[PDB]
Amino acid sequence: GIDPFTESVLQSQATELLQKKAQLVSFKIQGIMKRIFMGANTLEKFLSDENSAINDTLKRRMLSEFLLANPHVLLVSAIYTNNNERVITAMSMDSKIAYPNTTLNENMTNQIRSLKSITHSDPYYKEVNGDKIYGMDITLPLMNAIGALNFFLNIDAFYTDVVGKKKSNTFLMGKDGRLLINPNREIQDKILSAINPDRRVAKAVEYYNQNEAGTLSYHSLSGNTETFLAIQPFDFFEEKNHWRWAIGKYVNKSLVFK
Repeated sequence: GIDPFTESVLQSQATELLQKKAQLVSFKIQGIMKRIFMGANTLEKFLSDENSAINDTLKRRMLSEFLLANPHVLLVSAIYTNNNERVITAMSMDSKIAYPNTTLNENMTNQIRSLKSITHSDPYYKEVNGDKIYGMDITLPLMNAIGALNFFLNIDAFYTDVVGKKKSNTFLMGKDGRLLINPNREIQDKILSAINPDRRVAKAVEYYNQNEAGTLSYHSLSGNTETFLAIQPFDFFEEKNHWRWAIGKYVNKSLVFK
C-alpha cells in the first residue's frame, strides 16, 4: 500500500495474468465455434445438392450427427422453400435426438428466399419442454437460394466453458454490453451499463467496439468492490461489429494488493 514500487509490480503482474486467462477462454470458445461453422458448411453442401441420391431420411441422419459432434447446438433444420417445401429438423434435448414437425410459416419463408449470406438473430430465450434456453438462431442460405440451414446455438451450453467448473469472475459479453453468460444467471440478457452505474463500463464496451484487448479498473456487482477487469474481444465467426463477443475477467484489488 505505502510503496509505489510494490504497487506497480503487483498491478502489472495481476493485469497480465487476467488478460492471459481471458485469452485462453476466448481461444477455447473460438475453437468450439469454428467446429460449428465448419460442420454447417459441410451440411450446406449436402443439403443443397441438385442431383442427390440422399432422401429426407439420410438428411435426418446427417443432421443428427451434426448435433452429436456439436453439443453446443440445440437443434438444426434444413428448410426448403423451392418446391416440395418442407422442414427437416433434428433436435437434441436431454440425451435424446428428436425430429419435431415444423411447418414453414410466412414469417420464416420469404426472409429465406431472398437470403444471400449468413445471418444470426439477436440472443433470445427459446421455450422448450417448459424451459427457457438462452441462445440464437444462425441461418445459412441453401445455394438463387433454394432454402436455408438454420440452427439454434445454445449459449447456455457455454456456461462451463466461460465460467469454469468452479464459480469464477468471468463473463461473456455481446453487443452493447449485453451479458450473454454470467455466473449470476439472473443478470443474463441484461445490458451492463444499464445495471452498473460505473461509467468505466463504457471503456469495457469501447474495448469491445474497437476490438482490442484491454484492462481497466471497475466496480463489480458480484463482489461490490474495486477490481481490475480485462476485456478480450473476439469474433465468434470469420467472414472476408456483427459477429463479435468478448470475455470479461476480473479480480479484487484487495486481493491483488494483499
